[PDB]
Amino acid sequence: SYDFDLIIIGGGSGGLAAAKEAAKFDKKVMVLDFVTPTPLGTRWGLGGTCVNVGCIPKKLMHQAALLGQALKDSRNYGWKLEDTVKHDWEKMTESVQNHIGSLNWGYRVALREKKVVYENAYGKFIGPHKIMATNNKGKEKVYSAERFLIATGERPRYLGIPGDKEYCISSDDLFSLPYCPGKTLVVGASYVALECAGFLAGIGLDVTVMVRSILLRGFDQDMANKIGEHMEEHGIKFIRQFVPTKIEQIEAGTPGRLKVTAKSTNSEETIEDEFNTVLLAVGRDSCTRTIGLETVGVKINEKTGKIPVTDEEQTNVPYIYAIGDILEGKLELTPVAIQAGRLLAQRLYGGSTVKCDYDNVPTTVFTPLEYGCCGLSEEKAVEKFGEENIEVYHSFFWPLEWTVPSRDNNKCYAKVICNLKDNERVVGFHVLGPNAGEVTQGFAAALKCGLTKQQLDSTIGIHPVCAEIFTTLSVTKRSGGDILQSGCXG
Amino acid sequence: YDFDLIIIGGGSGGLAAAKEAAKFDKKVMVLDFVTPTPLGTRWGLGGTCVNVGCIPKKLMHQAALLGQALKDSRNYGWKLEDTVKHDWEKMTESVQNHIGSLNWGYRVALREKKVVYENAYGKFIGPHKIMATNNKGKEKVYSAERFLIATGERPRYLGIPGDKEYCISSDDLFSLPYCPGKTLVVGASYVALECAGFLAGIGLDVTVMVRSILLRGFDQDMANKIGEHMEEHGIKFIRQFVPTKIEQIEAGTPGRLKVTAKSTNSEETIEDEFNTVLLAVGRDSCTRTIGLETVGVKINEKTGKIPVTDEEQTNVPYIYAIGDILEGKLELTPVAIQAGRLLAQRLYGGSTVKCDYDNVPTTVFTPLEYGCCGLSEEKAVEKFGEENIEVYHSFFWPLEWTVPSRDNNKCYAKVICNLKDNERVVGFHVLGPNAGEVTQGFAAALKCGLTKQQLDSTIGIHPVCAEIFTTLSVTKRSGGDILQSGCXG
Ligand SMILES: Cc1cc2nc3c(=O)[nH]c(=O)nc-3n(C[C@H](O)[C@H](O)[C@H](O)COP(=O)(O)OP(=O)(O)OC[C@H]3O[C@@H](n4cnc5c(N)ncnc54)[C@H](O)[C@@H]3O)c2cc1C
Ligand SMILES: Cc1cc2nc3c(=O)[nH]c(=O)nc-3n(C[C@H](O)[C@H](O)[C@H](O)COP(=O)(O)OP(=O)(O)OC[C@H]3O[C@@H](n4cnc5c(N)ncnc54)[C@H](O)[C@@H]3O)c2cc1C
Repeated sequence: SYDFDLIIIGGGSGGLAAAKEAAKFDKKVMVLDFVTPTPLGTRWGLGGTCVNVGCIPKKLMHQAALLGQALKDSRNYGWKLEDTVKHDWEKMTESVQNHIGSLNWGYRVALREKKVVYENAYGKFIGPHKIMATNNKGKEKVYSAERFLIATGERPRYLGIPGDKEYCISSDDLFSLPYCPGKTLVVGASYVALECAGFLAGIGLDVTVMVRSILLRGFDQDMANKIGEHMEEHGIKFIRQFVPTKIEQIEAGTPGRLKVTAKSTNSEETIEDEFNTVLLAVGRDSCTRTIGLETVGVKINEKTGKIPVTDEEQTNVPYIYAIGDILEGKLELTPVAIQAGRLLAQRLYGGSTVKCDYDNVPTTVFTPLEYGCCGLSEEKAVEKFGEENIEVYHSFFWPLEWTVPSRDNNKCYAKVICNLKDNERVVGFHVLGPNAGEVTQGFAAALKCGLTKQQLDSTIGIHPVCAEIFTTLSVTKRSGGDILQSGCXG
Repeated sequence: YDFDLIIIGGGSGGLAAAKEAAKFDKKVMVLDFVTPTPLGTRWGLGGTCVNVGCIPKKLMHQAALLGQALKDSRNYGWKLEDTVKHDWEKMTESVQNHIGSLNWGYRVALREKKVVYENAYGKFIGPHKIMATNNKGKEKVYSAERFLIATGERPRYLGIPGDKEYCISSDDLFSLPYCPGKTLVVGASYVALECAGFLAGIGLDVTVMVRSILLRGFDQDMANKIGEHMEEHGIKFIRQFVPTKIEQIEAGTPGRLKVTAKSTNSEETIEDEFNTVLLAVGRDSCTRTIGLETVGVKINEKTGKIPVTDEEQTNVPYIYAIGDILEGKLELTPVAIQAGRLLAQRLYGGSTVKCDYDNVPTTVFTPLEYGCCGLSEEKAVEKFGEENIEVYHSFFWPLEWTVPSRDNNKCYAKVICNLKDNERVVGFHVLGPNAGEVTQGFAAALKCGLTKQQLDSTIGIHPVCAEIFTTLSVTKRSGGDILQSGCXG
């Protein structure tokens, strides 16, 4: 029998995690990674989406925006800054790439050290236990394995409209853009769309977001709106209820000049403006189509493209497994994939019975004002637990760090969502403020311990720190009490 | 009487209890008075945290950080010129401007909630009777059914000469009318290192004189790492020395002073000269001269603390004590607020809810910040028995530093687990940026008796410093390498 115990299709966050984990148990392991180029032909190394065109470059470019904010603040803390400092897109994306690059090389090294076989090729199933590896130039080799991990993730979706593929960029492209994007239209309004609009605007560019329906579908809608309001108040332009119909090159250039024409969601009306870059951040389809799943009979959701999967990450075909984003009804987040992948390797070759817990996974939208949250949204706790069974403690706050710069009072906002039928279990947690990620993490662990509101209250705050607001959340939404206004002192 | 309740001290605990008691419609009075420092410094309503503690300390910390932030911004593409300079006066001006609005916020808040504010020193004269010596000297005599002693502490000096007339405390630093210049900081707990940290961080020549160990009371390994970090980023350390005398070599703003220090064990002597000497060497409670004899409140004579029931009651049943002046408690603001707020609940609202002093999270705001909650490594060994303790720990590198390309493998996290208890995380520690924000949540997680296997089942947030705690697999006992790093493996 076979060439490897395990072949992982995809060298992503989930891929490399399972890969690197399976190696502790001394087994023949192979990773296939291959970066199918974007429309305008962009490439990148081992590491997957987070490393190359996701969290890593996105956070870094976020930080670049924050740091501009930081420079503005420094005046009032006594730093003799000259009047305005300017931003250099090239210098920035260069450092980002320099870090991405070392991550790429880090993983290629890490695989070698753990003795995993790396093959930079496209994996396509050809028959039971048999995969074809089409390498970069065209040559194919055929490999076999006892088990398989499908960990191929997704890629940005385009609109069904013309001009979009040849003239627009996706998340995949922005992060290595060889020129300042200039005036930008970002189309779509979930984490990627707003995050990107947020940092582009933050480094000084003229940015507009074109919203089809609601902001951040799926996330607590009140929080979403506050994020939107914040973004608008800090110089991001919003075009509400419009979809683009065509993108046409009015010039070539780096950046070019493009013309976007958009129809209304309900009226008949038409708008035209012209931008330097159009960012299409409008969802992502799974790479499950062209991996030759037919030839081994893995069932996939035909409509969505996701792979349904047992609570053990097993596909309908018993030797084949799926990990990460391509899974159905899961969270498409990196730490999830890593965990899932790492724990799957435990089960297979280490005899752990520990499953992957997909419940109450914390997330953070890295909008200019960051939004971190964990558990259920207000509407969903109402839906799940019955309206007047839900109690919501909430409040605004002002990071001490902003007082001296004297800006943005009463913009930061925290709330816990509590289940009255359950000892006020904090079944929902939300915070809109700086370092939202850091704040949330702890409480997510606290949620895994089934935290109750009265336990939260018995926990003493840390002062002066943003997260302490959660220790003293006394005003309920139901109670109607004023939460503004403020004061500071009372 | 005249009042249901008189709160002696308008501090964190004071104003908290005061503002809380007001909901229950009672005649309340706050006496606050700021007894001036040796060199005669004053401030408004709000207490230590507001005027000469957390508020101005964090702000000045932030100023330091922002300098770091400017340095970093170059590699993120900001066309900074080569070096930006700092202006002490412009800084301490903004800080005061904020402190000022806080003063004039609490004064309003008391008025709105209808509490009576009297800016006067409170001294007990007999049962249910207090004397209020106002600022100019006139006294009035008030009465109340109950009393809250909420007087907090003040910086202690060394028993040596020159120190009162030539040195500054925490109390003075935060309104210093001139750039402190080259500084010696004496002492090595939160105040000493925090201050040394931000002073150096805004560009000054800073030396810390350590008597024994760093941060006595806090996990000593973390303390040392804090020390190492501070030294690696340009803070000078004089280990095992106490100053014997401080003598003015000049008057000036800043002056020029000569510090002479003896060794902890050897006979040796050192001399240097600094512009400012910051004495951060403990604080004594203001329990002495509040006329406690005249109402017979027992105080620990040795320490000055007020022993108190699990309900913040002193031995005298109508008299209560809140916050820092309490014996065997934490001297932290949120604690005093909570204690005070909850005491007012019991008295006038019939809540039976006590104040939980267990596993109060704290944060040392040293340049590399240190947050922690629960037991230290030595104390969990001591309390729970050496080989019953398992420690999962690891270094990390905030993504934010990779581009500026600095300070890999400096940030460090550990949980302390009790093997006799399902690996209860009875100890939590993190050295890294935004430590405060990181810790808070986990403190709540500890109050829920978090176990290591629950921590593990919790998914991380990426890329975020705090996620390190979700994946702490290497044990200290196991001996595994935690350096080195990589990033990718
Ligand atoms: C702009 C952006 C920002 C994001 N921000 C965050 C964030 O802040 N925090 C967070 O937790 N998550 C974030 N995410 C989501 C995150 O990228 C994913 O959750 C994560 O990368 C998924 O890992 P994976 O292994 O499932 O898929 P991927 O990481 O995408 O791994 C799949 C890899 O395999 C390759 N491949 C595909 N088909 C084949 C094949 N047939 N043969 C060989 N190789 C193949 C792919 O090209 C890719 O390299 C972000 C995503 C984007 C796009
Ligand atoms: C430099 C420094 C940094 C600190 N940083 C932090 C931090 O980051 N986080 C944190 O949680 N804690 C911090 N603290 C500790 C914090 O200051 C205390 O925990 C908190 O202020 C105590 O509140 P309190 O009401 O107990 O005392 P205080 O706030 O001191 O209140 C006492 C008030 O009453 C006045 N008074 C005294 N005697 C009388 C009298 N007889 N009559 C009338 N008035 C009187 C005092 O002058 C003072 O105004 C810091 C302290 C210092 C010095």
